[PDB]
Amino acid sequence: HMRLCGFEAGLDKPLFLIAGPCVIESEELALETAGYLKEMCSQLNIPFIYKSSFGPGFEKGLSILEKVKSQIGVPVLTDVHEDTPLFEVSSVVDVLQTPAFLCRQTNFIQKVAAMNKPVNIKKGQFLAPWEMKHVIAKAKAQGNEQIMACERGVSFGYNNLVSDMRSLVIMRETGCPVVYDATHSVQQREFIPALARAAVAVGISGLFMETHPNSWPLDKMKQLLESLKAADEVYKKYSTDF
Amino acid sequence: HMRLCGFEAGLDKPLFLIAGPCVIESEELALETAGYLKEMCSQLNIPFIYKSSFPGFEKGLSILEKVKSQIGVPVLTDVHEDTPLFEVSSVVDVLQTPAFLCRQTNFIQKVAAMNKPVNIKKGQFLAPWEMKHVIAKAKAQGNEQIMACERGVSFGYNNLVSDMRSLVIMRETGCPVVYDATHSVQQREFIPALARAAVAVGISGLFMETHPPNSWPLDKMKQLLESLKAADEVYKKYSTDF
Amino acid sequence: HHMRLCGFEAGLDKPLFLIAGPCVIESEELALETAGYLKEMCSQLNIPFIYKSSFDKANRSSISSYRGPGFEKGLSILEKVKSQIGVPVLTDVHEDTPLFEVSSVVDVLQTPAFLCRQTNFIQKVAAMNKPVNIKKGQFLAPWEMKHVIAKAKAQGNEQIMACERGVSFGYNNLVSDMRSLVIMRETGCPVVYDATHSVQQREFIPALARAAVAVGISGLFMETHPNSWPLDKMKQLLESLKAADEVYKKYSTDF
Amino acid sequence: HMRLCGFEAGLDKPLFLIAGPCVIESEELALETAGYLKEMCSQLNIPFIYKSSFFEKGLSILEKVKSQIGVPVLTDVHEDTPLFEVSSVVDVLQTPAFLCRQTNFIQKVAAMNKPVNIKKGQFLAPWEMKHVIAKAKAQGNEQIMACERGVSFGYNNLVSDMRSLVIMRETGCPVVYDATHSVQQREFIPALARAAVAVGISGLFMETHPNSWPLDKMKQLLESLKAADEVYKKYSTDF
Repeated sequence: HMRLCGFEAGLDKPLFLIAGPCVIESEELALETAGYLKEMCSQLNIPFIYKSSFGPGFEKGLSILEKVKSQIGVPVLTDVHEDTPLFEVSSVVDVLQTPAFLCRQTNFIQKVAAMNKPVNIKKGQFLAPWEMKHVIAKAKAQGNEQIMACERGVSFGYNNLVSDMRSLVIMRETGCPVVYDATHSVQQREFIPALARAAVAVGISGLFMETHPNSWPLDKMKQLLESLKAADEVYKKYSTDF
Repeated sequence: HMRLCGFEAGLDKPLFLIAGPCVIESEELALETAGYLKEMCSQLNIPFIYKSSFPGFEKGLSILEKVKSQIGVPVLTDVHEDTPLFEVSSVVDVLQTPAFLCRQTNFIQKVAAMNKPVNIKKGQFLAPWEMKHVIAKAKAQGNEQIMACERGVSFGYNNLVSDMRSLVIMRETGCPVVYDATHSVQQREFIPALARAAVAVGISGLFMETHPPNSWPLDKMKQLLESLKAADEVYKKYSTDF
Repeated sequence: HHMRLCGFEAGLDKPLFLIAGPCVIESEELALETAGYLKEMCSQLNIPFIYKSSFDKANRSSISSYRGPGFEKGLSILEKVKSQIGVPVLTDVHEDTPLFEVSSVVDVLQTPAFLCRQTNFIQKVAAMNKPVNIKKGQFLAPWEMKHVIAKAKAQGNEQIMACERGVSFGYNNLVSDMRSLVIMRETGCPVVYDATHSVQQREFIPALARAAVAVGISGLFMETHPNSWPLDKMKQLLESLKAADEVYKKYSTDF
Repeated sequence: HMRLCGFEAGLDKPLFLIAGPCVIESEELALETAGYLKEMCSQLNIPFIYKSSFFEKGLSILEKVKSQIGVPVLTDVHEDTPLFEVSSVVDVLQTPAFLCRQTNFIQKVAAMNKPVNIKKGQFLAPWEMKHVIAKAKAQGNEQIMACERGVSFGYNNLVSDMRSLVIMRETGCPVVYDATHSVQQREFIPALARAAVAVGISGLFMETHPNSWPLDKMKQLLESLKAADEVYKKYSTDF
């Protein structure tokens, strides 16, 4: 099993949630959302990681994540690009994430992993699941043992992503927790709860979700997570995968 | 809410199972298989329909007739454009149209005109919203016992993907949605995973090929059905779809 | 490998031929007029021609909403086209079609794309010892078409053709993978390109036909009516295809 | 029409060629390959742009290529590439397919006021290039081109939807066809290149090796492509 932000991530461990809005709106709104999500997960005993990307400038957005981390007292995650200053971001956030469109940029992935922080590596929509083993293997090649593989859908014809549930099983061969992006593999909102239930019933380590105060409304998050936690318990009771 | 073979089928009703071997091998094997599935399904409170396809055509019909009478179960089979419907319809309880015929409206209506329940399989070349048109014309003449069966959609060459959104969309037909768990991969390791996913999304019935290639072994059926029944209880508990 | 068909030769190295016509037979008058028009146009371009028409669409419709003549009346109209206009005629056959009746009238049988995996039925069609245009299902990979074609040819029918019509690309979309035109040459049969169904959006019909002809094919299949191509634009299109076909044959390394 | 490295690019203009090795291997090898490709294109009267990708040492070889061989040079740029340094050396910038949806990066590249070959991602629908190109031209760069490289088709397969070559004419830009990556299987490169040329394109993009086409088979292939291009231009009603 893998350690991450003070809790354990794994197929046999309790499901965790990466959630937050897409982009940082206001310090006031970001702190309200982060606190609301923290309490909801606390009332459901779900380990929680806050996420939001940069609207406000890069430096100002970094401060809002600094204030969320310190005032709300939650771990924070954000994306990085090939031109992101890794040391400045790493001195603020707890989890780095590589976007799907960079998943084949091996050396950028290696630069990200070299920061010695947990990395959520998003599978590209142009990738077959078995190809993730090599992407993940290159990320771990210098000792970073905190890599995760994030499923976000695969291209299906034009302007359509399909969630191939086999990918959740195949990517267990990476030796990493598999995270399911429930709000991006739709990119049409009424399918988000259905697909999240499917992924959790198949068996995953964590959920990734965008929330709205292709997003799931904040006032509907607790009911959905309540149904997902019950589905997760059923998977673990009958699991023959561990 | 639809009635079928002495039980009711629906998203809010207990999950039912259509299962059996691909083709009828021997009368001895058919009675053993049908009897085995009957005892297992009865002990798990799962309404059960035995299925098998075409052993000469005349000989196969009596074997299904002997299964129906000796084992005491409803029986299902497919028919083609050249199947003598009255002869087949006078033996079996449920007709099924193969996926490659789903666009042959003239043939679908002839099948539905037998006034038996019909399991209409969606073609791998069909979008889910197209089943509304297939089912509507199938029901146009009063047959209120039509079901929609998902079996996967083409994904590039030599690959089927199970788009779980189809299970939600086809609810708009007003018919039970059946999930073919053994053809959506046609690769055996994913059968339980994909069955768990579909049941968690919410379906009316399961369709499974079982033998003691893309078949599930008979001696592993009960453990699998146990996990699917638990996932089905979780779906109905939190469902907002009924 | 050389193949004869309706009095002419079909092949990657042979002149391009055309299967064309309306989807369904409307009237005897309309079928004879259309067939006669295409016959003169193809003769004046030196393009071997086969007229095609069915009594119902490829996906047969409910009788409660069916527009057209009977199976029997449609068969008679094709006989008069063959006889009055003097052209070879092609039509579809389904699993419930009387093959001997259709075979005694038409020159070329055609199996629809949705039946390509029905080996039993394909073998019965090939047993008629007539030319067969076997359409590739949108759910088939090109290498699977070799097995479909091979089983049809396994007992000596030397007039089998492979017809490409596009493959499923996500929902409600067909893509024309030009690689299949190359792969299916390995069946040892003429490859025919369905230019009006590979889109099933009309703007692309001439473009996709040019592409297929430049890749190298044996024949063209086209739906034309006055995703059908209009009858009064067929000649300009065919003229540009012949120029692209000559260029393909001049530099070809495939034969 | 559009000007590019001293020649005109367009559906109605003669076909041009971007060609070269994937990455700079040797200074010696780059000069030989660029010289070989330059000679071949002259014997066929085909406008030619040399391409290879990389940082300081690789950038230096491409200038010696530009100066010794006397050909225009093209190279890729990434989000962290210093654009001004590369732009002061090469003649044409190229954005890789995986960056096409990074709108702000596309504009930073186009702001160099050099011609730019924007590769369509394998995950993009053709009609989406209209939006990508519009943002690229938004600050006046009238030297943008759209490069087709295939679209994802299931797992581990790229298919060339020839319709995209027609659709992308609506961007108002020359459409370039990548004949050596739309496969990513080597026997199909000439077949697919012929098809794209018969559909009608502005230029060819090709990876060469002394999923690449051998350098000693380039001339026979290009000879057949120029003939197909002439036939397309003779009957074209698209311009």
